[PDB]
Amino acid sequence: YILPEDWHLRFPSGSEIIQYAASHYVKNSLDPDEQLLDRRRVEYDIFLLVEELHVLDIIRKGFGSVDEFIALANSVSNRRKSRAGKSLELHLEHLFIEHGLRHFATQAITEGNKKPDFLFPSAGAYHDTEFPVENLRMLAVKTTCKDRWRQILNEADKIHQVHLFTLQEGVSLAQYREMRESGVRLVVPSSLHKKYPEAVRAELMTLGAFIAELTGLYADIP
Amino acid sequence: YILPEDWHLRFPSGSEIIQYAASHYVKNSLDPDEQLLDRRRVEYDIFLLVEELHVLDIIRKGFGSVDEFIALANSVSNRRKSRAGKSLELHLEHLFIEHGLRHFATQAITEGNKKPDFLFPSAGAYHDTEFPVENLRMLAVKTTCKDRWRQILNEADKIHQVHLFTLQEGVSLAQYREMRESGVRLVVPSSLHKKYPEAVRAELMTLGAFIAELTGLYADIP
DNA sequence: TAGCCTGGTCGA
DNA sequence: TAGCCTGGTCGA
Repeated sequence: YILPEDWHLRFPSGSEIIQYAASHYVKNSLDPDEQLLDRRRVEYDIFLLVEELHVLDIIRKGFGSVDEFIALANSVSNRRKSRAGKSLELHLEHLFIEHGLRHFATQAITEGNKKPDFLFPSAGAYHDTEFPVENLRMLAVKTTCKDRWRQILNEADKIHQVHLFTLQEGVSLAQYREMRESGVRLVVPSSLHKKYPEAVRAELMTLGAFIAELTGLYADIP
Repeated sequence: YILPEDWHLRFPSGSEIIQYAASHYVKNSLDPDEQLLDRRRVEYDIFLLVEELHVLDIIRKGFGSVDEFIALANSVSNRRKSRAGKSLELHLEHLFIEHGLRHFATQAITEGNKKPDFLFPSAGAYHDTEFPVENLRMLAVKTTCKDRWRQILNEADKIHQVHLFTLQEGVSLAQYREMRESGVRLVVPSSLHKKYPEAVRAELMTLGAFIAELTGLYADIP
C-alpha cells in the first residue's frame, strides 16, 4: 500500500486511516450497502498492516510471564474494539452526506444524558415542540450487538421506534423478538441478511432503504 | 497450593475452583463484605495458577503472526471475563445462604425474557398477585459496570427500585446520577466505598446492610 | 447461544 | 472518563 510517513511511529486516528483509505476504494458499486462493506474491508486491511508494524516485533520475542502477555493482549484487543466502533460511525456519516442525507446530528444532546450516534433530522427539530414526533428518527450503531444492544434503549425518550444498525452475522430469533418488543428496528447491510433467521429476514432494513425513507421524510426541510 | 489431580489437564468449572478454594479461606472475619473480598482474592490466586499451567508454555515460545497471537490473546482474555462474572454470582449465593438469607431465586423467570441474577423473596412471590410489590427485590451483579450497567434495567418490569451489586473502583458522579434516575441502587463492599466520589458514598449500600434489610423484610415468610 | 466482562484504547 | 466491542469462553 505504502503508508504515510509518520504512521510507523505515531498510530493514526480513525479519520486519518479512512482519509487515506478513501484514495484506495474499489469504485463504484453505487449501492450504499455495497459501499460500506467495501470501505470497511479496505480500511481494515490497512489497519491490519499498521497494527503489525507496532506489534509483530514484540509478538515474536515471547513473554516471560502471564502478566506481561496479558497486558499487551488486552491493549491490542482493546485497540481493535475502540477503533472498530468509531470506524462504522464514520463510514455511515460519510455515506449519509454522499447519498443526499444532509439532515442528521452527530453529537446531538437529547435529554441531557445519553447521546445517540445519529439523530434525525435535527437536534433542533427534536426539541422543537411543534415538529411531528413520529417524523423523528434515531440511529444507534453497533458493529456487533450480542448482549450490548440493550444499552441503546432510552437514548431518546421522545422516540419509541428506534433504529439499530449492525454488522452482526445473524441475530437469534429469540433475541430479535426482544428487540421488536423494546421498539428496536434492525438496519443491516443487504449482503448480511442471509445470516439472519428466515423469520427475521422479512423485517430487516438495508442501508439503502433507510437513506431513501429518511431522504423523502425530510425533503421538505431546508 | 497443590491442586486436584486432573486440573493440569481439564480446566475446572467455576463451582469446582470455589469448592476447592473454600478449604483455603482465611477465617473468619464474619462480616459479609470482608468475606466476599477475601474469598474472591483466594479464588483468583488459585485461578492464576491453573491458567499458568495451560498457557505459560505457549506464552514463551512466541507467535509467528498477529492472527496467531490474537486468537489466544482473545481466548485467554475471554476466559477471564466469563469466569470472573460467574465467580461473583456464586460467592454471593453462598454468602446469602450462610448469613440467613434463604429467600432468593437464582434462575428466576420474570416476564419470560430477561432473567435477573437474584430475585427476592421468590419466583412465586413475584408472580403472586397479592404479594406487596414494594416488598419485591432484585439484584443484578456486575464485577465492573462501565457502559454495561444499562443492560440490567427492565429485567423486572414489576420492580422499579432495582439493586446493582458491583466491585468497580468508583463510579463517576455523572454516571451515578443516571443510575439513580433509572431507579438503580448500588450495593458495594464496604472497603471499596472510598473509591467512589464523596457525594455518592452516602447512598451506597454494603453487602451486610443488603442482607440485613432483606432478612428482616422476609422473616415472616416460611 | 445468552450472559459474562479478574477491561484498555480512543476522542469528546 | 464515556463509549467503543474488527469478541471467545462458560454453563443453562
